Amino acid sequence: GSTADNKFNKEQQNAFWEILHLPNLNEEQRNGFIQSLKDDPSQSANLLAEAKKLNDAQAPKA
Repeated sequence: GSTADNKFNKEQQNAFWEILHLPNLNEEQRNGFIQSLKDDPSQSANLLAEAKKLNDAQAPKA
C-alpha cells in the first residue's frame, strides 16, 4: 500500500494529539515532534516521552 501507513492505533495515535496539544510547549516544538514521529512510528515512544517531559519543565505556568 505504501510503507508503514503510520499504524498509529488508538494507543499510538494518542501521541499525536498530546503532541499537537502540548498546552505549554512551543507549538513549533510540537510540530517538530509530529514530523519526527510521523516519518518514524517506532519512535512514538521517544517523541511522545520527550515531548511529555519537555512540556512539563518548559511549561510556563508554575
